[PDB]
Amino acid sequence: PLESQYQVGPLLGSGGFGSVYSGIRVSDNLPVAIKHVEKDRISDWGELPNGTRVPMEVVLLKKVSSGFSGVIRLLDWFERPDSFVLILERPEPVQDLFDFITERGALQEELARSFFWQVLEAVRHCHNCGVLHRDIKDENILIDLNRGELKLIDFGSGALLKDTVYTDFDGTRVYSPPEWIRYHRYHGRSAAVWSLGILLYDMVCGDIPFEHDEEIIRGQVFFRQRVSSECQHLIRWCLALRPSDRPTFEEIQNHPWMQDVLLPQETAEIHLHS
Ligand SMILES: OCc1nc2ccccc2[nH]1
Ligand SMILES: [Cl-]
Repeated sequence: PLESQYQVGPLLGSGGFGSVYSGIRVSDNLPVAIKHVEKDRISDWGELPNGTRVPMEVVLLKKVSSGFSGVIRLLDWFERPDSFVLILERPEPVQDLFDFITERGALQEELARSFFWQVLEAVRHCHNCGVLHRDIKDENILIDLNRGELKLIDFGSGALLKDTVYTDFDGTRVYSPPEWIRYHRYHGRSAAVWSLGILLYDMVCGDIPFEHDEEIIRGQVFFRQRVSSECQHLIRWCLALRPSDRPTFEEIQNHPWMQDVLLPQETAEIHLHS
């Protein structure tokens, strides 16, 4: 019974993902996020071992549930006549990466390296659990400000990870690869690497590199801020036009720019004021 279990606070945000409210679990005063998604707005539907029909987002979240703090944890969910309600963990204080970059501008490379590394660990965890996120971007990354820890949110555009071709997509166009733009065809990991290149450019430059299809297709990267040669190299590698020319996750984390990463707590202390 959702009403007696949770105390609802103010709206945190709304959009393609639904409507998300601040909340508190009444039993232990635990901070939570209460996310409502209309059934009519749900694109595709998933399984669950017991065989009840839930949104794919519920399927994906349960598959990535663990002690690992790099991905948002699904605590509970309810079905209503016209909607599903998802109870998610809530770090406090928290800020999404989009608001963070909007406020601070382009990030120092040490900060970007720490953030980007944690994103890579989170995305590797998802793939490991058979989940493809499909909407990696600044707005879908939360910063636990006290701990310096990032969390992937909004799995509502995701899919079970497969090795065959995807011919469907409903994530964010400006983070989508040229093979999707040109052919409506992409493979999971190499498309994820593309979005990671877009994200990394966004962190160090303070905005995304491409706005229009023609720019995505052309793949020419211009740096508008001063960015180190090693960071530029990594970005341009992730944003290779041919999917098979893109780095693996392993090649990204072994890249010279990625070495000597700060611990999350170190990151909080130096860059988040902690
Ligand atoms: O899907 C938007 C969303 N905002 C959140 C805030 C805290 C925790 C989880 C959240 N999910
Ligand atoms: Cl979420």
